Amino acid sequence: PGIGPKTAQRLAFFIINMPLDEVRSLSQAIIEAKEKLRYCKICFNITDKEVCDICSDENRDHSTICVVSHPMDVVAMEKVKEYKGVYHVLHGVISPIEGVGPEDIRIKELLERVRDGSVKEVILATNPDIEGEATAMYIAKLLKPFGVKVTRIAHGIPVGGDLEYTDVVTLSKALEGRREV
Amino acid sequence: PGIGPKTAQRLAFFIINMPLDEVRSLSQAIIEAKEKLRYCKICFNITDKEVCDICSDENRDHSTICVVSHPMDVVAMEKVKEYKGVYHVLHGVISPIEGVGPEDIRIKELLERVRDGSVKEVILATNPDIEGEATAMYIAKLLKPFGVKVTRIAHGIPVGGDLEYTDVVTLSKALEGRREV
Ligand SMILES: [Zn+2]
Ligand SMILES: [Zn+2]
Repeated sequence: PGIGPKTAQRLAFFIINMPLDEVRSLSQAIIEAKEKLRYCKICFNITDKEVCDICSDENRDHSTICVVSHPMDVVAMEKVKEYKGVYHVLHGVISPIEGVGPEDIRIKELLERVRDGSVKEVILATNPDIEGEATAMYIAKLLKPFGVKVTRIAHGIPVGGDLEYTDVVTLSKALEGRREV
Repeated sequence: PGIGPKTAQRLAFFIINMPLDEVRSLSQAIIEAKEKLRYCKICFNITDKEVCDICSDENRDHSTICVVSHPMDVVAMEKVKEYKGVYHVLHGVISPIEGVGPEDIRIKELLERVRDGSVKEVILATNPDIEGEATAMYIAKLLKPFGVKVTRIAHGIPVGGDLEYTDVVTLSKALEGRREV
């Protein structure tokens, strides 16, 4: 079980409630996963190829990057179809409380992506909670010295909800409502 | 497959970052988990032995039973670090809406802990909503006859929320202030 402590506990709870046939399916799924899935060379989203079909799609706006904590959040933003840009998946947020610093989440590679002056906007779409907002805060500040417009998906997402389980209606609105700095 | 939206995500993360050899080990583990996993003979919490690791610790105050609806709920009362007693997991609540009665949750078991055996207090930690309250009431009505001091978690997730989703400080406080009867 090469798996983290709090996650093992969750699988245990899940597994005990699930029928035999699904347990088998999970165990097959896990193997399939291990060999089909990859991190994208470019956005670090979960995909099945070296480059995700969003990044490999030269019909998209590569000059606008949407930064999300997780792959699911790519999924949520892709239910608008109003967004034509590309993404960056952080794979976490900055959380002192869990010993996850900026060096442990994909911040350096976002930075490397702004080197070639090719990036025009970076939209920050982490959660409206404290770790979400603070991660946003840091990134804004890290990219300031460079030539890049940085915006923050507006309020429209409630107290502490998830960018990821938010309905296409309110997301669209918050993406349109982007504040600068 | 069988797995919650967030959990699936961290799982996939681990899979992608361990060696194939270990992923194969892991698949076998999942099925093995399903063979081993079980409800505690005493509290009905999720465990791999006949008796859970808390019911089996003799340090713990087996006289005070904290009554909870779900395993994750124990998990949350375990971030207390004041609480020293044992639990009972009901596995849900009396719920007129979903048609679940007293017979369908571990209430009887809770009584043949207080009847057969030596108990000095029951802390009712079901949720604060109608369902949680009715459950609590129903139990307190059934534990009247025996001596036991029966108290109730007071001042919980203002909502609307669940116990399993609350602050350590908040719980610590709600616990410190349990009132009878
Ligand atoms: Zn990509
Ligand atoms: Zn037990």
